[PDB]
Amino acid sequence: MDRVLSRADKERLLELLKLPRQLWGDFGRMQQAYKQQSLLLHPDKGGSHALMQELNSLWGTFKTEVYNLRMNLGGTGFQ
Repeated sequence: MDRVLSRADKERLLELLKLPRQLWGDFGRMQQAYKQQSLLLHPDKGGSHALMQELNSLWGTFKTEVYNLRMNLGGTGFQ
């Protein structure tokens, strides 16, 4: 099915990543924040499951585009 998050969803991913929306785009930074946030949200590290699953999804689909974001380095592209 069509799995695409909106501003509200992708923005929610940032809140849990402790990574501002100003630097939104640097895979290295976001992933760095996702890991540190994934280890603290891990069940064995005191955390909820409904949260870790929501982040993995918001970051997954997100990532689906991430693999493609590494190709976009301009803006124009009407075809």
